[PDB]
Amino acid sequence: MDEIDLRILKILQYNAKYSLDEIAREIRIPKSTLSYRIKKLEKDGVIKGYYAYINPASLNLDYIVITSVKAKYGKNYHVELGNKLAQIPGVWGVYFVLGDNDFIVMARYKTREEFMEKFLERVMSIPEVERASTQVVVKIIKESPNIVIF
Amino acid sequence: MDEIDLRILKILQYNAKYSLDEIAREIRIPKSTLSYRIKKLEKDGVIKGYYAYINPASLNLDYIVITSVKAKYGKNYHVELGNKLAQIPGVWGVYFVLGDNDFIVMARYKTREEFMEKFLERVMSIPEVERASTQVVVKIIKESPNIVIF
Amino acid sequence: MDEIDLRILKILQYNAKYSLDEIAREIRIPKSTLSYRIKKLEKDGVIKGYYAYINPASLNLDYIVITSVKAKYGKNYHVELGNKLAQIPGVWGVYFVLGDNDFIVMARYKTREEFMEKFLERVMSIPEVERASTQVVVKIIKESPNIVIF
Amino acid sequence: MDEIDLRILKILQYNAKYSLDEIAREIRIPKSTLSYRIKKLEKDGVIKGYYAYINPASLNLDYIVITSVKAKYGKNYHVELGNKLAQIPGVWGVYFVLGDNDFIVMARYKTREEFMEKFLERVMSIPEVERASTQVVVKIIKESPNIVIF
Amino acid sequence: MDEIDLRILKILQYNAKYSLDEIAREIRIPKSTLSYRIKKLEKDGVIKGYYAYINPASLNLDYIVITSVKAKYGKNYHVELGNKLAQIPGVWGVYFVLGDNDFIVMARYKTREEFMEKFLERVMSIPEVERASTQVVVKIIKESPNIVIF
Amino acid sequence: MDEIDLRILKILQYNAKYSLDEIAREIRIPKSTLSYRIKKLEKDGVIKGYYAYINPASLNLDYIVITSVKAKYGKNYHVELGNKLAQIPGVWGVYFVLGDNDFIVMARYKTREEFMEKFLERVMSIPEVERASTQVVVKIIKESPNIVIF
Amino acid sequence: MDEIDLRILKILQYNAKYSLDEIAREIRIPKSTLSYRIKKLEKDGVIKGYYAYINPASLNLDYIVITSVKAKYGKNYHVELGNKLAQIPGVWGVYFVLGDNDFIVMARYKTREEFMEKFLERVMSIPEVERASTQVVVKIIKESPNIVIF
Amino acid sequence: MDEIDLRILKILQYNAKYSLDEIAREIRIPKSTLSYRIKKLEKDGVIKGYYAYINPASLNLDYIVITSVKAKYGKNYHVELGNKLAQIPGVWGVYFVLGDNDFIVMARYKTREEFMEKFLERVMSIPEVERASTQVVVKIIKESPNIVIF
Ligand SMILES: NC(=O)CC[C@H](N)C(=O)O
Ligand SMILES: NC(=O)CC[C@H](N)C(=O)O
Ligand SMILES: NC(=O)CC[C@H](N)C(=O)O
Ligand SMILES: NC(=O)CC[C@H](N)C(=O)O
Ligand SMILES: NC(=O)CC[C@H](N)C(=O)O
Ligand SMILES: NC(=O)CC[C@H](N)C(=O)O
Ligand SMILES: NC(=O)CC[C@H](N)C(=O)O
Ligand SMILES: NC(=O)CC[C@H](N)C(=O)O
Ligand SMILES: [Mg+2]
Ligand SMILES: [Mg+2]
Ligand SMILES: [Mg+2]
Ligand SMILES: [Mg+2]
Ligand code: NA
Ligand code: NA
Ligand code: NA
Ligand code: NA
Ligand code: NA
Ligand code: NA
Ligand code: NA
Ligand code: NA
Ligand code: NA
Ligand code: NA
Ligand code: NA
Ligand code: NA
Ligand code: NA
Ligand code: NA
Ligand code: NA
Ligand code: NA
Ligand code: NA
Ligand code: NA
Ligand code: NA
Ligand code: NA
Repeated sequence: MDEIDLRILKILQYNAKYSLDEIAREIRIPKSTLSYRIKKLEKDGVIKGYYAYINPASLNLDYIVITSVKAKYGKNYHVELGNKLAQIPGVWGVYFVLGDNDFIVMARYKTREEFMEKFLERVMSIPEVERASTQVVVKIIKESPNIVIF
Repeated sequence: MDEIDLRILKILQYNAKYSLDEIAREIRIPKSTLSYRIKKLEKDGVIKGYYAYINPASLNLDYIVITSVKAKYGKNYHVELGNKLAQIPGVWGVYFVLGDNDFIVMARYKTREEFMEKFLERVMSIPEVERASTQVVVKIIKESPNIVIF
Repeated sequence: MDEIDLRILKILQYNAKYSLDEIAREIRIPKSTLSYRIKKLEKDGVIKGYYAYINPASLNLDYIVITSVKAKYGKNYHVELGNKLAQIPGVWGVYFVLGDNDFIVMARYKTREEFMEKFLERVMSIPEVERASTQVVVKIIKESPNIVIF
Repeated sequence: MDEIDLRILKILQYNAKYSLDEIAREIRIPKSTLSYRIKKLEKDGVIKGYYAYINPASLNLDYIVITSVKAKYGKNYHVELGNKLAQIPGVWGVYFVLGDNDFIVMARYKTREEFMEKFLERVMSIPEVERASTQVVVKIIKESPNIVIF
Repeated sequence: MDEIDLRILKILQYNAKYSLDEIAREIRIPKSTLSYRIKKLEKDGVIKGYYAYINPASLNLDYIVITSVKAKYGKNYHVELGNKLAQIPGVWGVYFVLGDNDFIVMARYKTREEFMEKFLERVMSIPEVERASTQVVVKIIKESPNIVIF
Repeated sequence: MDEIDLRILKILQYNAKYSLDEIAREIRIPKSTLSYRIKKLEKDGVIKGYYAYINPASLNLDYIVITSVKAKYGKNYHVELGNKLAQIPGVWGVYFVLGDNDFIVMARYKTREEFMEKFLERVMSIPEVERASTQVVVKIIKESPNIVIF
Repeated sequence: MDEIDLRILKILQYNAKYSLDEIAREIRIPKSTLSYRIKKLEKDGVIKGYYAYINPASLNLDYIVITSVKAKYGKNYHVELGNKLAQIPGVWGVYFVLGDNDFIVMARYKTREEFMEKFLERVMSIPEVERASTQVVVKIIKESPNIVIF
Repeated sequence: MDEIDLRILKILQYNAKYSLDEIAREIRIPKSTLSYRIKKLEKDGVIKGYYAYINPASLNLDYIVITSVKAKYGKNYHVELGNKLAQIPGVWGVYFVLGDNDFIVMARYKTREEFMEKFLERVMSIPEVERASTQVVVKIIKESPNIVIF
């Protein structure tokens, strides 16, 4: 990757539906090359794919939660718990972090009932779970994970 | 939105680079209509846009952090603090949550130094901040915010 | 339910011992209809019943407590613990809440001894209990659960 | 108050809509006396009033919260904060408790938006507030404050 | 007990080595009666005994600790743990309290080594102990348990 | 102090109302000497005094509390707060401890009302107080501060 | 040890590569004696050895951590856990402390990966571990353990 | 630095008082070269110096503490507090860490009194300090900061 690739990426991270001509015109390079570079980035694994950004509200996803989960120590409980949490429907993020040395789980549901049935009841039944604390998100100030180049 | 739109969205959320023919063939509808429905979803605000999914590692984003920030009470400190946190370079997520009644801030940096200079030093200088606790992410078990339809 | 029912309910929630004439005169409708509406609300389940509001002090209920109880994870411990807590004499409120992801238990006793014997000793013997923290209420600033329409 | 009054109260706390004949027949005393005793209890302040028990769901009160609020020390901040919390629409319970030496506030709202506008925004603007932690109630196992005699 | 007994007690709690004449002269009553009242208080259990107040420093008791101990729930673990803590040499106070719903243990030792061997090692070996937190006392602002009448 | 003084003290700490003959007979020394040693211990400050042990229940001291108080940093707030806490009627113990780096305050009152008026209201009005947490003692397993020699 | 030894030590703790002449000249004593005193201190165990102070950065030790580890109670779990933590490669400090009544573990690694593989995975597999909380060091303001004489 | 330098350093970190012949014989290289390499490491800053390892007990350093200090937010309070803590006599370690987002301070004193006068009183007077929590070290399982190569 070179400074040119970064300029290309800084555009595709925002709008992947731009025309090669408009892009090639903004970055100042042969539209034929731009196409090559983009294809190269895809193969090299820089660009993993293209996604449609769907508005969660449009899907009635009104019950947004961020849950900290502590796992019991020993055997391979920690790793096992992480993968179980990642396969729960509605869960889009699972991170293991230092400090609280636990898992931070991001999920979205349409309502409290759905959250209870699909997420909480499932989590409460996992023996390896030492403690879980769910924080209800009441305001999304910002959520642009797609922006990696500031 | 109808059951057909959901089927279309369940595809575009994963791969927006599919061909209309392959999509129209999977859902079983006139490629001409599919195109109309997709265009409608865009105008109605369901599909807000299309983004390229860039691998953070490819950008050397190795210092990933999740920080809880508590704001001092009174005046309009809470709302002000939220917007200040959202404009910090590297910060892609800001949520106000109940429980700890604070802000959960998601950010990514290439190194500790960059994190300190761009994020921490900035946060430590904000007077409205009562307390901040940063959790270093050492393992991303899952991060697929694009998946809204399970 | 219509705006008229709400006006009726806003009265019955405060004083269910009012005369139909005084009520019918305040809301401005045929006393015969008012009676019908009230009867309808009862059948439809809006009005579940009528209770006498007894002053706790009159019963020497001087030891008022609010206890947070955390349940151990696994099997069906959480649900089981909730129902056990609800059947303890003196306990009038049991809620499962997010944040501390535990149970908040409201109870009233005449003295510390009664609290110990009927509530605490019972709770300390429940194996599914991970931790319990009792907060002694020393001042009831307000307690009007009957007011649902402000 | 005597053992007879307690038997009367144990009935009125459950159903104040019983007939004097049915009550007088259950307790075994002159319906004329029962009426006197009940009237006496009202004047002596034992029976403060009669209320209609309205089902919160019937009013779409789906966002139920229990919030702990800590007040800053000094002057008369504590007492002032307590009364401010009690006058917030939707708040039916306010207790000052030992342990966390703070206020436990019970409130009900129809939705998150209403909760934010009427309760949280109001609380976040109170300078005397040191910290507030809201626990979202996701399950009401039991809520019978009217039962004072077990 | 009458106002006269309280005046007598308010003296004996401070200095039990006073002369009956000086006491009888301060309270204004027949030295013969004073003696009777004091004897009565002893039998009735008001005055449980007379102790010599020894200066802890004189005994090289330099390692003073206050430890909170949480017991595991179930069976009769709580009560058992309390009595075990009370029989540890050096422990003069054991209280079960609400809030942290645990035991507060007061002890005194000459040094850290003695504290470790006699108190901590013993406590760490008790299975019923869920958690223990020792606070080292570095300054005794006041310690007059003998004063019960202010 | 020698081994003989310790034997004398081990007796006086339990019962200072023993007869010199019984003591001299138990320790095996001239009653005349025993008297000298005891007098020496008093002057040297080992024995600070003799107190009557009064049963708190006999004084209706039913509301027993242990409160942790955190002081604000700066100036001489810490030292000042300590002395203010020690002069509150009902407070018999005040210790500054490490760990929570705060004050542990022991007090006794006859009732909740008295506790509120004499202790809590006073503490809540002290500006230097950052936070206070009161633990209600519901069971005194052991309280023998007089025993310094085990 | 005398005041002269302290002066010698105050030098050797900073720079053990000084010449006997320069040292003997600064302290004002026969270089032959200085040599004797130093040899005596070594045998008496005051000076345990001489070490080269290596700059951690020079070894790419960029992931510095301080971890609190709580051990389960009973048997000899506490002591066993302490020694296991001390034998983990990268761990240079292990202390058992009061307050949190746990272990504080100091370690250094070149990267997050190394930290995970050598330290965290190892710690997460220890059954005796109740909880562990790792604090990532982002700035070493001072680290001069060699200075014992200020 | 090469594999040879590491072998040299792995020796000097343990015993810098070895003879060049013994070292040159263990690593298998010209004693003349070894000397050059060591001199190079010193200039390049790898070896910052040589220190005498003094046994803290030999200096009566019996009161060992690890203190967490939280700084108030705003201005440049954080950085200022860090340097103030580093200049306190007895303090050998100061680290700013993530998680608790505060300072971890390592210090050693001969007694509690010295700790109070030199460390605690000083820290309690710093206005920028929000909270400080001192953990008394009662057992040093391991303290070998000099070992950087395992
Ligand atoms: N479109 C451009 O910017 C240049 C055109 C380029 N030569 C091509 O092959 O398309
Ligand atoms: N491609 C299809 O699935 C149908 C073709 C459609 N009639 C069109 O207008 O393209
Ligand atoms: N009481 C009223 O307000 C109107 C009387 C009504 N017509 C009835 O049937 O009783
Ligand atoms: N109803 C009863 O139980 C007795 C009647 C009673 N004598 C009256 O005055 O009504
Ligand atoms: N000593 C007094 O105060 C009065 C004496 C009292 N009459 C007695 O019997 O000793
Ligand atoms: N009472 C004793 O034990 C010995 C008596 C002692 N000789 C005295 O002077 O009293
Ligand atoms: N070097 C000195 O300071 C004095 C020399 C000393 N007489 C010796 O034996 O070396
Ligand atoms: N001492 C050795 O290992 C080799 C000696 C080396 N030739 C020197 O110059 O000292
Ligand atoms: Mg996307
Ligand atoms: Mg009622
Ligand atoms: Mg005494
Ligand atoms: Mg060294
Ligand atoms: Na969190
Ligand atoms: Na993991
Ligand atoms: Na939302
Ligand atoms: Na907000
Ligand atoms: Na990562
Ligand atoms: Na609570
Ligand atoms: Na439940
Ligand atoms: Na009350
Ligand atoms: Na109050
Ligand atoms: Na509900
Ligand atoms: Na405590
Ligand atoms: Na008990
Ligand atoms: Na002391
Ligand atoms: Na002090
Ligand atoms: Na008691
Ligand atoms: Na710590
Ligand atoms: Na140990
Ligand atoms: Na560093
Ligand atoms: Na800093
Ligand atoms: Na030590």
